[PDB]
Amino acid sequence: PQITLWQRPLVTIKIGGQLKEALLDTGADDTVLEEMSLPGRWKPKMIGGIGGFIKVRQYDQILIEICGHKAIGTVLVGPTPVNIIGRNLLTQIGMTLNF
Amino acid sequence: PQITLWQRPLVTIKIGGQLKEALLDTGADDTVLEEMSLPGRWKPKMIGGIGGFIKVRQYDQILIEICGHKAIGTVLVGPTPVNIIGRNLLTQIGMTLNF
Ligand SMILES: COc1ccc(S(=O)(=O)N(CC(C)C)C[C@@H](O)[C@H](Cc2ccccc2)NC(=O)O[C@H]2CO[C@H]3OCC[C@H]32)cc1
Repeated sequence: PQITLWQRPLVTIKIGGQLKEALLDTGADDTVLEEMSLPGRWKPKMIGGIGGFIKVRQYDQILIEICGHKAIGTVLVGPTPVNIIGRNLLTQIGMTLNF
Repeated sequence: PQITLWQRPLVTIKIGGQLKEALLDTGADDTVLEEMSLPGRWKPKMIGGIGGFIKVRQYDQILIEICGHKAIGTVLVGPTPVNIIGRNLLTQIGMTLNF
């Protein structure tokens, strides 16, 4: 389907048994979610944007359900003001920008 | 046209008669550009990003071309890691997300 941009493109994702509201963000290289528990090993990382940098934990190979698809990707967990779905996951579900 | 997301959706924009590279950002409500000179008066605006809040200069009804499409709208100028084209202008050029 087609998703208009008059409003923030929000979607409900399923991850780690939890439901979260997230933003389909083409400007985000990676997916960044608010503090939560995830299985497996992680590496500390620093990501920057408007306002500066925030420290996050990088988890790889995480299963995420979004827009009916079941995708695998890296998830960065940290003090982000909003849950963001980055390009690393958007590509997996075949999402593109059209005009 | 269609733009995939395997790489950053960087496009050429034209503002003030000069070409610049900007990021098509669906996760951004507004368009924020790096320091530059724009005509007329500006109003103050506070925007919050991933690392916190920053002060930006708000210019209205500014002529700006994105991917060759002409738009006239609000442009914010301030300390941003990269030029970002937000939904306020993405909607003016008929940009949508599809999957
Ligand atoms: C490495 O992985 C990364 C993932 C995400 C980011 S990032 O979040 O700083 N970024 C990138 C953008 C600032 C270039 C995504 C932007 O679209 C970012 C996502 C976001 C962050 C906080 C709150 C709302 C929305 N949008 C953003 O900064 O938008 C600015 C400009 O318009 C306003 O909308 C609300 C916030 C304001 C950085 C790195």
